[PDB]
Amino acid sequence: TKVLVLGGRFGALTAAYTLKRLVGSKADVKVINKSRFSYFRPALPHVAIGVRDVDELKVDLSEALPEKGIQFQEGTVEKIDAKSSMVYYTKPDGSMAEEEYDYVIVGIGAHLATELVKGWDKYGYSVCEPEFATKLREKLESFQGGNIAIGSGPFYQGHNPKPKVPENFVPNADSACEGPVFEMSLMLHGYFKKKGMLDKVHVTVFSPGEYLSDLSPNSRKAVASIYNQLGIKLVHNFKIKEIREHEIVDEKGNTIPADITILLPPYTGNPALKNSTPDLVDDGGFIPTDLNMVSIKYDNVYAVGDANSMTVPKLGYLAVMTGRIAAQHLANRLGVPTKVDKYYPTIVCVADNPYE
Amino acid sequence: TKVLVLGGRFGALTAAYTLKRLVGSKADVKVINKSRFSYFRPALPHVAIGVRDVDELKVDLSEALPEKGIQFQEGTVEKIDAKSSMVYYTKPDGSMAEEEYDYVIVGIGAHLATELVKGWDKYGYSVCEPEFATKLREKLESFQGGNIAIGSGPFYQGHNPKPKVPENFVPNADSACEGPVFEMSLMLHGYFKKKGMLDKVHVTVFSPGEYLSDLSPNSRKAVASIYNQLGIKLVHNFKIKEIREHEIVDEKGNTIPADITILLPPYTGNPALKNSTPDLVDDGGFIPTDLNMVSIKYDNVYAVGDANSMTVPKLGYLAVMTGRIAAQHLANRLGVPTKVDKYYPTIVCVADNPYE
Ligand SMILES: *Cc1cc2c(cc1C)nc1c(=O)[nH]c(=O)nc-1n2C[C@H](O)[C@H](O)[C@H](O)COP(=O)(O)OP(=O)(O)OC[C@H]1O[C@@H](n2cnc3c(N)ncnc32)[C@H](O)[C@@H]1O
Ligand SMILES: *Cc1cc2c(cc1C)nc1c(=O)[nH]c(=O)nc-1n2C[C@H](O)[C@H](O)[C@H](O)COP(=O)(O)OP(=O)(O)OC[C@H]1O[C@@H](n2cnc3c(N)ncnc32)[C@H](O)[C@@H]1O
Repeated sequence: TKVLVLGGRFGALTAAYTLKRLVGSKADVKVINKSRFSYFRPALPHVAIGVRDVDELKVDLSEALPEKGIQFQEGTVEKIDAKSSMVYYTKPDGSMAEEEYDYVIVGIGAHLATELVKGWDKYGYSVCEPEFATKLREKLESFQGGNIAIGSGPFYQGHNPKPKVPENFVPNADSACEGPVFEMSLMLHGYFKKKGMLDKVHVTVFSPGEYLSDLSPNSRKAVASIYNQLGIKLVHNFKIKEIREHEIVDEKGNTIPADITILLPPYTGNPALKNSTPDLVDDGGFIPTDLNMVSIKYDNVYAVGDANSMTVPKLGYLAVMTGRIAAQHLANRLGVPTKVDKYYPTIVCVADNPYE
Repeated sequence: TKVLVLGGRFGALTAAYTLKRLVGSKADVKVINKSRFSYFRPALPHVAIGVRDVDELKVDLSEALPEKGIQFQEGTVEKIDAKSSMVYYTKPDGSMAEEEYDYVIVGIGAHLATELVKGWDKYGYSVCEPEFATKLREKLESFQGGNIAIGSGPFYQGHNPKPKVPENFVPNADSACEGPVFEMSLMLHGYFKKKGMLDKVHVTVFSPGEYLSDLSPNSRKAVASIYNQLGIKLVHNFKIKEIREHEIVDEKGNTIPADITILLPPYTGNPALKNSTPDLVDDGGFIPTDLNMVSIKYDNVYAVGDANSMTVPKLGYLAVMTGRIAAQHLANRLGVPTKVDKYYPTIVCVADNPYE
C-alpha cells in the first residue's frame, strides 16, 4: 500500500507520523512538500521594548522523516487527478513527475492571496509571512508617529458542494483567521503606550465583514467599547483592494489612513487544488469531506487542515485534529483496528477574550 | 487609616495582600470573614475511572493573615452602614459587633439561592458546594442507569443604579456561570461512555435562558449540534422551580426527567448587602462602582469580585482583577503612588470552546 502525504506542516506531519506509527510496515508513507525545510515559530510576535525573543523550530524533512520510516520527496504539487489517482508535481531540477497512490492525504493548506491586493508588493506588511514579521518589527521600532491600519482580507470560502458533516459544524466567515487581529491591536497599543506615543500614533482596525463574528452582538459591542476606550477606530465591511503609501482602499473606493498597514492577506484555496479534478473540490478550492476526513467524492482521498473545507476558522489545532483523524481512519482501513477521534467545531476563538 | 476587608477568597485576599504590600504601615488592614478557613479546590471535579485526584488548598486566615501584617476577625457581616461607615457583624460566640472604617473593601461575594428551589434539600446535587461534590461523586459511581439533568438556575442580576463604566462593559445574563455546565455535560458523557452505559444513561442539559449567550447564533446552533451528536438533550428557557425524585419542574409547569439533578443554584445578591444602606446597592443586591472599584455613591467603599455589579459572568479571575485594582487605587489615595490597572470585560468564556 502506497500512501502519499502532501505538504509539510501541521496537517501533513501529523497525518504522516500518526499513520506510520499506527500501521508500520503495512504501508509505504511518502511525503511530498514544496520545500526541504518546515519552520515553526510563534503565531504572534513579541513586540517588547529592547527585548527580541527569537524562537523557531526548523525541521529538515529529508532527515527528520526517514528517521521515522517515512520517505520524503521535495516537489511542488501542480494538480491531483482523483480519477486516475495520480499526483502531478514539479521536482527541484525542474522536471515534471506524475506519481500514483493507493491513498492520498492532502495537507497543502490554503493560499494567502496577496496578489489580490494592489500595492502589496511595495507597501504591505504581512503578519503571516515568515521573516516578513521582521520587516514590521524594524518599521514599528523606528516609527516616529502617524496612522496604522491593522486587519484582514476577505475569506473566499467555498460553498458547494457541502461537507458531509452535522448541521452547523462549519461556520460561514468573512475572515479565515481574525483573532490574531484583535490580539495584535491590543499589543500595538501597549507597545506605543510604553513609549509615550499614544498621542502620536493612531490605530484603525478593519474587518472584511462584521468583526469577530463568532460572538454575540453584545460581546461584539463590548469589544467595540474597549477599542473606544483605547482610542482605536473600527471599520467594518471594509474589503481591502489596494495599499498606498499613506492609506488603504476598499472595493467600494472608501479609504482608511495608514502609514503602516498590517494585513492578514485574503484566504483563497490552494491553486493546485483549484487545478485538480473539478469534483474533488468546492467552489473555493477546498476539499469537502465527511467527519473521517475522506473526500465526499473519492474514497481514497483525505483532506486535512487548511485544505479541508470544514476548517473554519483556519486553525493549526484543527489541522492537528484532522491530521490525526485521517491517519486513524486510514489505519483501520489497512487492517489495524484503531479508534477514530470525533471532530468538533471550535465554537469560539479564545483570543476573543482579552484576559487570554 | 483603618481599612476593613470583608470576605476571605479571591476578591478579599487579593485586595488585602495587595493593599498591605503596597502601603505597609501607612494603614491598618483587617479582614472580617464568616469562617476561619478558606478552601480552594478545582472548579470542576475529576470524574475518572478508578482514579480520584484530591487537590485542595486550605488557608487558616487567623495564621496566614497576621503573618503578612493583616489582622483577622471571624464574624458574619449582617449589614454595612455606608452613611456612618460602620460594619455590623455577628461574632462566633453570638455577640454583635460594629466597627468603624475609613475605607471598606467588600469581597463577600454573592449568594447561591438554593432556598428558591423546592426539594433542593432532599434531592439536590450542587456543583458549587464544597464536599457536596463528594455526594455526587458517589452517586455517579453507583448509578445503574436512568436520567440525568444538568444545568443552572436563573441569575437575579441587578440593573439600577448602573455601574459608571463604558457602554457594553456589563452584559445582561440569564445565568451567572454557565460555562461549567457545558464542560460537565461533556465530562459526564465521556465517563458513561467509558463504562459502556450510553444506552442506559440519558443526559438533559437545561438553561434558564438561551444557552451560552455570549456566543453568536451559529455558534450556539453548533453547540446544539454537538449535543445532538452525543445524544444530549438541550432545553432552553427552563427556570427551575422544583426538584422531585425523578424530575425537575420549571416556572411554567414544564418538566424534565431526572433521577440525578446536577444544579448550579440561582445567583442572588448577598443578603448582608441587601440589608445595607439602600443606595449602596442595586436592585439585585450587588454594589455598582466605577472602573476603580469605588462605589458610585460612597467614595470610601470598594466592591470586588462577585459582590460587584460589573462582574458578569461571575468569575474568580475577574475577582482577582477587581481585588487588585481596588488595592492599587486605594494605595494611591493613601499617598503611595501606584499604577491602577485597567478593567476589561471578559467578552467570551473560554469553556465555550470544546478544545479547551
Ligand atoms: C497566519 C496565522 C495563523 C494562525 C495564527 C496566527 C497567524 C498570524 N494563530 C493561530 C493560533 O493561535 N492557533 C492555531 O491553532 N492556529 C493558528 N493559526 C493558523 C495556522 O497557521 C494554520 O491553521 C495552520 O498552519 C494550518 O496548517 P496546514 O498544515 O493545514 O497548512 P499550512 O501550515 O499552510 O502548511 C501548508 C504546507 O503545504 C505545503 N504546500 C503548499 N502548497 C504546496 C504545493 N503546491 N505542493 C507541495 N507542498 C505544498 C507548504 O509548504 C506547507 O508545508
Ligand atoms: C461555582 C463555580 C464557580 C466558578 C467555576 C466553576 C464553578 C462550578 N469556574 C470558574 C473558572 O473556570 N474560572 C474563573 O475565573 N471562575 C470560576 N468560577 C467562579 C468563582 O468561583 C467566583 O467567580 C469567585 O469565587 C468569586 O470570588 P469572590 O471572592 O468574589 O467571592 P466568593 O468566592 O464567594 O467568596 C466569598 C467570601 O466572602 C465570605 N462571606 C460571604 N458572606 C459573608 C458574610 N455575611 N460575612 C462575612 N464573610 C462573608 C465567604 O465566606 C467567602 O470567604
